[PDB]
Amino acid sequence: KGLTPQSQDFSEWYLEVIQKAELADYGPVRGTIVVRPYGYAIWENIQQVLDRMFKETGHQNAYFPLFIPMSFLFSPELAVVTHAGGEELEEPLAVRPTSETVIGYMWSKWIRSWRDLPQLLNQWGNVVRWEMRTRPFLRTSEFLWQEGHTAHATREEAEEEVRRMLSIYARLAREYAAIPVIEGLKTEKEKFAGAVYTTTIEALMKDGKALQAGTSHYLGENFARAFDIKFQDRDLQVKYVHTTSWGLSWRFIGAIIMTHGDDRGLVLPPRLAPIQVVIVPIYKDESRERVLEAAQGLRQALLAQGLRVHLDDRDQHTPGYKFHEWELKGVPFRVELGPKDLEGGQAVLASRLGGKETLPLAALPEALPGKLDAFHEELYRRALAFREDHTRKVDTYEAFKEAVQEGFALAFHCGDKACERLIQEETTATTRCVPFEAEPEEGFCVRCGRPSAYGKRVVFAKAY
Amino acid sequence: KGLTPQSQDFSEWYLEVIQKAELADYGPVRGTIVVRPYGYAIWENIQQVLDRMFKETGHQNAYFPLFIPMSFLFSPELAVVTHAGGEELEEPLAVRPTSETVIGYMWSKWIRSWRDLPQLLNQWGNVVRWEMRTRPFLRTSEFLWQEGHTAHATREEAEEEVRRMLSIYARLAREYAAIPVIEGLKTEKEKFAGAVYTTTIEALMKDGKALQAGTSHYLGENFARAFDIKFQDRDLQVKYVHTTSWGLSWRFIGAIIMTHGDDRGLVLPPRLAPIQVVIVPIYKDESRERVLEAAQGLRQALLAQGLRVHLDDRDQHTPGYKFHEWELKGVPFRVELGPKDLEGGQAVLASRLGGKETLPLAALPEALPGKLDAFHEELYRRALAFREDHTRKVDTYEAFKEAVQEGFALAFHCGDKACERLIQEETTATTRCVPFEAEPEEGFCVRCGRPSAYGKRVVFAKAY
Ligand SMILES: [Zn+2]
Ligand SMILES: [Zn+2]
Repeated sequence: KGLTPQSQDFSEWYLEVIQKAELADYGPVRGTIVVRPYGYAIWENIQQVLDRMFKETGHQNAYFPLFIPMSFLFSPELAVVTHAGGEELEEPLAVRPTSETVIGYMWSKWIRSWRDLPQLLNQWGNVVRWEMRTRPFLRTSEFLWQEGHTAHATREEAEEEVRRMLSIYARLAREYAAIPVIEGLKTEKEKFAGAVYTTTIEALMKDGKALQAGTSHYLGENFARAFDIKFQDRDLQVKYVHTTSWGLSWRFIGAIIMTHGDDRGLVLPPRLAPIQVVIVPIYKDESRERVLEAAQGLRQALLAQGLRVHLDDRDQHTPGYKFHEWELKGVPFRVELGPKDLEGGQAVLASRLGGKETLPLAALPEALPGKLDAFHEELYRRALAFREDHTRKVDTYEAFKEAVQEGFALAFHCGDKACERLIQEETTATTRCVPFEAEPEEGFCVRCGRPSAYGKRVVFAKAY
Repeated sequence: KGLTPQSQDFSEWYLEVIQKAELADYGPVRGTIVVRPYGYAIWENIQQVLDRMFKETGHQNAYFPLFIPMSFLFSPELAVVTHAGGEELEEPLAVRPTSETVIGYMWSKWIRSWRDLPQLLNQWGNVVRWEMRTRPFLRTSEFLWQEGHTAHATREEAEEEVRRMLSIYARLAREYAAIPVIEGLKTEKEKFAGAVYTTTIEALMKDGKALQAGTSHYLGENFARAFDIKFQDRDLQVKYVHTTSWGLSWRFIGAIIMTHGDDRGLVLPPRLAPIQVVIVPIYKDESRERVLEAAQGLRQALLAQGLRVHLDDRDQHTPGYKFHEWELKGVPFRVELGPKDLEGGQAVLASRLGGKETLPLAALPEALPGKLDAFHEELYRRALAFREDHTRKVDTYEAFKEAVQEGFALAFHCGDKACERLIQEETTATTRCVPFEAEPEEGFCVRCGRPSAYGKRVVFAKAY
């Protein structure tokens, strides 16, 4: 049964492609998924890219415990261990929803003077925050992610870190996933309760809904006061540190799926694709030797170019099967190398985006790199256009209701939480972010008509 | 004050070095630890090396859920979740002690014919096996590791996979950690219960006790039958798959500490050491510019050589302090770069293995790589010498009791589980493995006297 078209039922389309492209599958325990190889490889590329960016910026990876003192934290989001070692634990243990509490404790003892700062920490791994609504890569009790935490001697240095990390996520989205995003502040209502403020990158999925792709919080001294994290400054005065926190999960994979995916399956951005180019040799007993030899030569030639190429010479499947599979899995480029074309020293180069062409094998190594970039460029261009066509300035609550039905709605807002929640209660739409950079404007709240706040229009939308 | 000497109290020396070298610290939960950046970096290196080796052999990474249905398995080793989402669960969940059961379940559905074979999976991550003791990188309820799982169409292909992965573990040990190991089979008593047989690599620590560094099991059809994992072969006949299993945890880090460490602290193998060379610039105000410029020049030159070099320009610590820290942390080489020697175009190269030599700065970059290799070779050589000195062939149960007090005891054994458990109850020593490459010998059980089995002497020792 072919893939349900996006125009017919996006939600179902989403669930089916994750299944058909073999990204994930449902685990025995309700609410849990099994991330398959192909899907995991996408997460690995995302991790490698972020890790380099984190490292170049001084952060270091560490590993805080999976089990957290219940005393240090009953709460619906927690999965609690009550039995272990063949007995009831006098002290039940919570599975970490995040490592912040343990981090705060360790920082309390590790940080003593300005010499101990900054503290630039990151951790890759799983966390658990119980969820009733199951949905692959979007909402699951357990998921993988990366959460960073930093401590600084001054406020300035911390706020700079906050933006530094958000820009890293924005770069990941733009330069690597070709996903357009808006950088800005969450409103008081939408921010993390414990942060002075929360910055975010908001993306628009092909179904017109918004998805938060990354977050970076400025915690001020809130976290430091809570865990008694202080240091002796150069002026001998004892002060609390200024901290930040930022995370990005495999929800990003969902963002990639719903941003570039089409009715034929996945379309992965070249710079995060586990396989940028797949070679599918076609032959018969007679032409086996010649074809595979040429297929392998091309494989090496592409590897030498630093490209992630895969030679699918599997005997357990037919060419028709392979082509269909690699299409579903969104491989940017496919190379059909058959006996006939091979005589002419050529092969067929197909683009997941559409179109094919016969070219000489020798020219392929030198051309693919530029083509991959072009492929990336096209994905971004198309995504930008979609966003443009699905973003609308609104001055009336009537036009607002129409706008949040198709995508982004740029509207004035009074800045009142109550007015903001009312809009959500009536339209289900939420404020996604007050962008850092946008046309400066002054007006009146799209809902209550009172003077507009923020000095610009706020981005609203129905969100994931 | 120094570290408790190894000969004074090995165990206390162990805990102290981990603490002092900042490999790990203690978390709020009695039993949970925190792996610091320097300690984590070692694991990251082990992971990269193993990952490359698994990848080149066709394996692929995946991610199975943390929680497993209790029905798939309260055994004291298990940590059980009975409360989640603010409510008490009807079906108690187990935190994975291994993903084997969920993998078996998924394979049951994914595997249908020969086209789905072979299955070559691996997973990096945490698992939990309750431990009352708490020794970082040796015995902890929660730990990180890698566990591989494969499904094959034939017994021959499965058994080959088993030895392929053991050899990979042996290569990591020998070629990367400079840790000598003995490859062999576990006895029936020591093998994994659900396995036809268990292979392993056994290392000897500096305290004369043996340590299982890694294992690879041939599960035959036991696993397939238990989880109903079968396939339609080319001959249209439905058959059970043959599976293998293999794992290696950061316990491997403890092996490194106890194999090469000394009274001065850690001694990291060059090929796994986060920092292979550390540059310590010594200077004054009038020579600060010249030195640092020379240091940075050497830094770059070494990086250009592909070496993991670190420049410790921290001006808040005396050169002595630095020398001590990098020695404690086991950095292979330390370059002392000062005013006087620099004028001569030279610097002092200090080896963690002992000794110094003044060499021309210009020749260093080209020489270090080869020196690191010799350093590695020396580490291995010493460990081999140690093993030879702590290994002894015994023909009497008297000589056996002496040998297993110092290290390895090469004795004949009848092969009876009963006799084997007796030797353990009487000496605490266990069989480590029946070595693959062991001189063929026939004799009589070192304890009961009955005719010897295995056609060779069995390795015995007190073990971790
Ligand atoms: Zn209003
Ligand atoms: Zn016996």
